[PDB]
Amino acid sequence: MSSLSRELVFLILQFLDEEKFKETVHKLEQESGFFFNMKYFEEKVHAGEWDEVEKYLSGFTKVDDNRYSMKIFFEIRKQKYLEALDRHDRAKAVDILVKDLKVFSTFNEELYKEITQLLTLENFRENEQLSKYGDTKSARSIMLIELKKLIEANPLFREKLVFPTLKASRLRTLINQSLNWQHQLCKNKTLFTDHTCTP
Amino acid sequence: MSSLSRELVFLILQFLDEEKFKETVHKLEQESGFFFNMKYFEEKVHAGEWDEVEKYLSGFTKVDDNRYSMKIFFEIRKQKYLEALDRHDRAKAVDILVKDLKVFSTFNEELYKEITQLLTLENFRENEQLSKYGDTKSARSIMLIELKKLIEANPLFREKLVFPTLKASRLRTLINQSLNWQHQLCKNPRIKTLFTDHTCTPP
Amino acid sequence: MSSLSRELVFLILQFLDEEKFKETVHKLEQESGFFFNMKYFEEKVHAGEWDEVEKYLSGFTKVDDNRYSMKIFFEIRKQKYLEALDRHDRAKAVDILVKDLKVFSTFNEELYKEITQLLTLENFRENEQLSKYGDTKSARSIMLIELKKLIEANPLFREKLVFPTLKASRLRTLINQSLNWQHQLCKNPRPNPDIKTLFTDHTCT
Amino acid sequence: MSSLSRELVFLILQFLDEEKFKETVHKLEQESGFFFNMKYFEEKVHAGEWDEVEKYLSGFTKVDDNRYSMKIFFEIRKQKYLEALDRHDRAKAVDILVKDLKVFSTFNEELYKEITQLLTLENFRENEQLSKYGDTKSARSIMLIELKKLIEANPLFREKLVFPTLKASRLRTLINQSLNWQHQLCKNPRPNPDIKTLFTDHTCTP
Repeated sequence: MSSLSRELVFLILQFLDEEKFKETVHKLEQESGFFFNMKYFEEKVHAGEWDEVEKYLSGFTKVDDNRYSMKIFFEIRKQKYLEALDRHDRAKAVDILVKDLKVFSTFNEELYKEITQLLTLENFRENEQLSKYGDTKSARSIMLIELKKLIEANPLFREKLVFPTLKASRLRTLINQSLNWQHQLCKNKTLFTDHTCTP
Repeated sequence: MSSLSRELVFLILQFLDEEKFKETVHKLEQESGFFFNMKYFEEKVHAGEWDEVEKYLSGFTKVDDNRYSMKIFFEIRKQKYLEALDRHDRAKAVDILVKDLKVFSTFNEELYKEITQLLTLENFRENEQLSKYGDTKSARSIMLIELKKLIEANPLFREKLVFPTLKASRLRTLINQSLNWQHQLCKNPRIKTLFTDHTCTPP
Repeated sequence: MSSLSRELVFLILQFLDEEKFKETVHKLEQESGFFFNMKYFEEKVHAGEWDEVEKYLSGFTKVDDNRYSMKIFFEIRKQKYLEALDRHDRAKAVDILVKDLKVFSTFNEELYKEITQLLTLENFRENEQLSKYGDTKSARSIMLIELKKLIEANPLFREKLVFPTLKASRLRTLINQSLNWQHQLCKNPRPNPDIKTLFTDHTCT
Repeated sequence: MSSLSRELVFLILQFLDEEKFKETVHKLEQESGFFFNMKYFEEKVHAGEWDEVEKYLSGFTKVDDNRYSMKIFFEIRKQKYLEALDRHDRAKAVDILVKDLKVFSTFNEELYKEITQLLTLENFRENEQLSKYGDTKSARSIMLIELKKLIEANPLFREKLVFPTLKASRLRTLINQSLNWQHQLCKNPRPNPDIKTLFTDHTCTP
């Protein structure tokens, strides 16, 4: 995965963006892990698509890579848990608590217990530290701000947050150059095979 | 698109496959609609990932484009329904029957009533036409045999099932050719970027 | 022990009703099977307590005793099913459909398929025959009017729908009579006297 | 002296028992509150009929009457909760915890937190205090032994656990007496006559 190879991906990213292949752009972002699209991450957070959010994140970091990463996954999963409590889906809330939040219990036993106990409140805002929680829309925006600091501060996201300035259609431009080089033999088609000039 | 632009997408598909960016490959297949990957389709069907199956499918066709597509979406949704019955999740079975299969009742009302009536059997295999139904993996495979024919017969799919023959790393090959072009005129020479054209150091 | 035994149960019913042991009254009605309380039945139906409704009915009749009984159970279970559909509890609706309504498919196969099909409707009123249904309260009332006629027509309830006219506390009156006999039987009837227990006959000397 | 009534109720209990009207017997026990049937209570606990158990108990006591009662109800609802965890129905387990067990949190907040935390274990037997818990059948049996003790110590059940010893069919005998007091009052009866009803006194043909 050399620097030239990695730069080819950015060129592909640009090309995909120009053809309006949106999902492909973000899958490529995620699977290559070369560029974290902060703007895309925001949209998905506001939309509360938490599965997509974590899946995208996993292209860049794991929960225990460092404490910035672990604080990021925690805030996401905490918000997910609270939203379930707020719609009174207790069953889903319990599922989130065992499947997503337990990994954090080893690191703070008392915090996990306190999180667990919110299940038995009729409204979780009765808890002092959550008392100022607004509605769903309000909580996501607030948490999004905290997610950004964590990401921007995170060592693993350092040089992945700004897309290089490029001239439009750069990949296409490189392809024209390669086509001209096949005509270098100039005695006067396709991209799949080299052009063969008739002599 | 463009006729050459379209070939560039295939080169990108090949590049992505070699870098092992698998999900990207199939999203690109789906969003471009240029190549239907039958092998990928088979895995997702055996795996019963029905949302992914339909999502991938939607890059190539809509449910009511032609009767081959109709049959494809109907067989998938029927199997999904039977599986819900087989795991005794009747709420889920009814949900599927209303949300996924109801669109088909217009075209055959009696078929829809009969599928609905499977809800009240203690085992749907008591029904004659399902009497040879196996388990989940056998039903998926047998249904898969049927989906492949429908796809192969489907006008919207038949020129999309064969990937063009290529030497490995063709995009990379082209990129090196393009690097040879920028350095073509450079006497007095003396590792480069792809973002901007290279400038020859003068004497 | 036969006809008096049946009359003693009615006296217990009156005694229990006077002591306000209400659940006990209706358990006795149900288990003896001697008196069907239409009024209590109406309350349970209006309240939608279908498990109790069927439980109480089952003390008097079974689903296949005759066509009047079968039709009573069918209307009850039908209404019960529709209510599950109306609150969009689909699991419960299918469960009612499989456990309770399947017994009727034998006697009418096409009807059962049509009831099954209500599951795929966005609202059961899309079915022509159910289209004029009002709210749940209204549907229970309308159904109750028909059930009432079915019970009144059903031979198996003959003699079970009218409570005998009685003087209040008739069981108590009898016990005092039995106590007056326990003194007569006894020596020269010294008063008052205090009466000791009902468990054993009273002694004198 | 509603002292004889309380005895008439017992005669009816006996009469109902002899007629095999079983459900009627226990409703009378429950609604009168005069006799707590421990044998029946045991059967309902072993079968896990928890709604019937609480429904029956409630004829004799409420959850907050005294500390034995509150504890009886706590043991029942705890076991009910654990069984829900053991069948992996967590939606039900949380449901039991909020509706049934929360009333006890006031009195021991820390205990309630510990019980709540059982939700996040793979198995509640991982908890030190539950580690010797067997299956549903043994657990009910163990807890039943404790419930029997608690009921026996509870002042509200004090004079209610022993059925008076009676001659069989006592109510019938009394009715026959109420009947012998009938053909007597006139009197011209040679054969004991056909007795008409219990609903009205018999008529003496003078």
